[PDB]
Amino acid sequence: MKWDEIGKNIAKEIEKEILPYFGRKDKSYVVGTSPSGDETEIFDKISEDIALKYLKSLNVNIVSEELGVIDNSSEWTVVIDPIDGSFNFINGIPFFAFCFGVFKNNEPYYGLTYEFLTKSFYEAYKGKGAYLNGRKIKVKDFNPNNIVISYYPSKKIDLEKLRNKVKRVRIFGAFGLEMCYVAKGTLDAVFDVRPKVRAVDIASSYIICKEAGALITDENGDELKFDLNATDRLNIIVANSKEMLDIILDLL
Amino acid sequence: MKWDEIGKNIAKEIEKEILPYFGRKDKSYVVGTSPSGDETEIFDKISEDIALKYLKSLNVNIVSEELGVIDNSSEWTVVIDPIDGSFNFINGIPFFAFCFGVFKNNEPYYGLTYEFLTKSFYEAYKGKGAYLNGRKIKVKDFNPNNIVISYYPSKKIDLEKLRNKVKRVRIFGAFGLEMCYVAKGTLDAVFDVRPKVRAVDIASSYIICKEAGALITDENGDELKFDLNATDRLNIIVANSKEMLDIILDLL
Ligand SMILES: [Zn+2]
Ligand SMILES: [Zn+2]
Ligand SMILES: [Zn+2]
Ligand SMILES: [Zn+2]
Ligand SMILES: [Zn+2]
Ligand SMILES: [Zn+2]
Repeated sequence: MKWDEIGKNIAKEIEKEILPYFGRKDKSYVVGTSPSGDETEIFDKISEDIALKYLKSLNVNIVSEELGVIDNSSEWTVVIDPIDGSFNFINGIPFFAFCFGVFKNNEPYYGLTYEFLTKSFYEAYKGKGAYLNGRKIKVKDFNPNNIVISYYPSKKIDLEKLRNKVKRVRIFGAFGLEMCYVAKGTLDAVFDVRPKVRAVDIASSYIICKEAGALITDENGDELKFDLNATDRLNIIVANSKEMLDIILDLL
Repeated sequence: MKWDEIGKNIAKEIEKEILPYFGRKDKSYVVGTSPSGDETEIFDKISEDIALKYLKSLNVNIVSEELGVIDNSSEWTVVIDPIDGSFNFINGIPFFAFCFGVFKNNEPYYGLTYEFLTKSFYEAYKGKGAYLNGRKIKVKDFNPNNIVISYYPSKKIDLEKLRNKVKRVRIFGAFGLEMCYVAKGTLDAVFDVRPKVRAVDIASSYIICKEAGALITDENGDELKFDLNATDRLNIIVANSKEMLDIILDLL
């Protein structure tokens, strides 16, 4: 069936066996340490684990946070984040999401991104635009006197500056779903010059975003290009416009 | 009905009326200007009314954000934020909450904080303890590494300094609902030294962090003592502890 229907299913299953778990930070514990270095906790595992029960039978290429990479030598590669911003979930903060990115010959094909608590699907096919539960969505018409951002900078960003330029901070704790807060026009921007965010985190939204006007820009100014491993941290500046980028560029 | 039976009821009303408004940016118009200078959107007003629809039958004090201070000389004041975080609400940020606080002779009695998205009920009676939908929730316990604060600071507030100590930053845009996150034990602290937070935003939850181990402190380390009004934009420090409080109290 369609990548679309394949992701929404996987989503709805994840959502099934783990939402009860939501916030219950006591029934969780570390189970392993992901290839990325990070510590893998159990509800992460049981999600990914629930995810490979579908992608395994499709013998497509695979890449996720916990598992790493399973190369079946295929045209296609399904990149998954069982939970985007685990923590938030384990600590009852209603900001996490399922990240599902499908790639054809390293080319953004389809992209799903599910926000459990809001019951919201962020899905976008390369070439066909971006939708929120079926409604077309694009970036926000920029405006200097109202910009609202998020960010996870380095020890080399004049905080006071940005805060003197930006009219509203809103840090959240799940890049992937934050990007989507850009595609649907709620934030002028979200970056991350602290090389921590990985492939898996942004992948699915990398797409979606782009189809709704995103300027996924790398540390310099260039179009953020990336790889498809479980490892490899990376910079990134999802902006809603060619000025909003700049501002980050000046701060940067 | 006890107080909490009223509180919890007034919320389920509000829920059914403003949930379909969540993110519906196109569906709401300003209707006036609240005492604190803020603007009252209709999702604001409409829910405020729903509060006054119950409490008016009763001969007590009413202190709510858009309306201000309806006073009936009783020794029973009722303080409510119809929606704590109008912004987030109407822009599809899943971080808002209902605030129902009650004090007898200017002293805490019952406080409620409803966060509709998570469906969590934050309540506390004075001396009887603070829970979340039954299960007793209690503050954290200082960790020198894992500091997870949220904040709304001033220019003077050294920022690189602060971020040098806090191991996790978040800023959800609704100080009221955020305090309860100090309640349940998620955040190690949370301030606003840029006096915008008012009575109405932190009353109802005031009673809960109090009744759950948090310290509450004006900028000068001193046990916060507010008045019961619409106007008046105060400073405030809701903290995990003292080692923390110490931390916060020095960065500024
Ligand atoms: Zn992780
Ligand atoms: Zn994750
Ligand atoms: Zn992630
Ligand atoms: Zn307001
Ligand atoms: Zn309000
Ligand atoms: Zn408020």
